[PDB]
Amino acid sequence: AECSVDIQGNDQMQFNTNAITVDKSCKQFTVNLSHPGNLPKCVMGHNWVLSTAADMQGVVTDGEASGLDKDYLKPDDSRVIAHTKLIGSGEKDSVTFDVSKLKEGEQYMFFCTFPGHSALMKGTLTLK
Amino acid sequence: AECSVDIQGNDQMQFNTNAITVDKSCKQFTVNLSHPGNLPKCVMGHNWVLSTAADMQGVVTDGEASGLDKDYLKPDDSRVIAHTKLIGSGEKDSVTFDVSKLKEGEQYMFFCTFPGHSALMKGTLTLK
Ligand SMILES: *C1=CC(=O)N(COCN2C(=O)C=C(*)C2=O)C1=O
Ligand SMILES: [Cu+2]
Ligand SMILES: [Cu+2]
Ligand code: NI
Ligand code: NI
Repeated sequence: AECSVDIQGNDQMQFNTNAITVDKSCKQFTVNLSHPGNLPKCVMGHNWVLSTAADMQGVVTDGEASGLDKDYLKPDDSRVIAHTKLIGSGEKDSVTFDVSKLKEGEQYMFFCTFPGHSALMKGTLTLK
Repeated sequence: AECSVDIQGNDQMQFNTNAITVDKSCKQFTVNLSHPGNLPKCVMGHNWVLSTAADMQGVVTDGEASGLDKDYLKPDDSRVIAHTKLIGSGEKDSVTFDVSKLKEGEQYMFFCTFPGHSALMKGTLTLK
């Protein structure tokens, strides 16, 4: 099975996917984020952050309050299982993490922590 | 009948209303916009813009492309029936327009033209 996925965040504030499935046979999983828009990071910056469904709100609130210089993520936030950098137009970034950090039966959410974006930019991630 | 309405745009990128009814007995209509959030205009700026449902997309595209210095509205856009200024946290602005600019049967939309916000920040306005 494949253990990577390519995701896009555009100017309309949206991911080209709302659900991800991580095959249990994967040892590591990679996410390739790319920004096909024309707006700069400071106004339409997108990052891909993964946490349990329960931790999402907390991560989003503290992240938005941390500012652009911190890529909108409270430093040393242990709730973030994995995440890419905040990218602007024409930029791209990848993250690879150990699938052992995921458990079956648990509910995970991926989302962008740029002020207000998680309202639309979010989706589910499951270990099947 | 009342001829004004108070609207709020917060940090969660949302209006506290999605439908406005302008009573035909009104000669003028006023909209009081206020920003109860803490985020600045440059990151979570909100404006209240009115156009026909059909002109909305056009207005939004040309507006987002106009930048913060223009309050995200293409200069001299004749599609904009009325609008307030773009406001940041703790700011407010009112707009009053002639109800004679509205006709019955026509579908109107109000929305924010800050990059990507119209996806969630929009609503209907009707002359009944
Ligand atoms: C992209 C990065 C950046 O700093 N910037 C300018 O932002 C200016 N302002 C402003 O006027 C109020 C808050 C703020 O960041 C970009 O366009
Ligand atoms: Cu985003
Ligand atoms: Cu807005
Ligand atoms: Ni495989
Ligand atoms: Ni009246």
